[PDB]
Amino acid sequence: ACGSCRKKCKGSGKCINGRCKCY
Repeated sequence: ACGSCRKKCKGSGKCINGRCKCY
């Protein structure tokens, strides 16, 4: 469950707690 969190964070990202944070 992320919602294109990888594209939003184009590359290595994180999608948890309903929050998409990038690395």
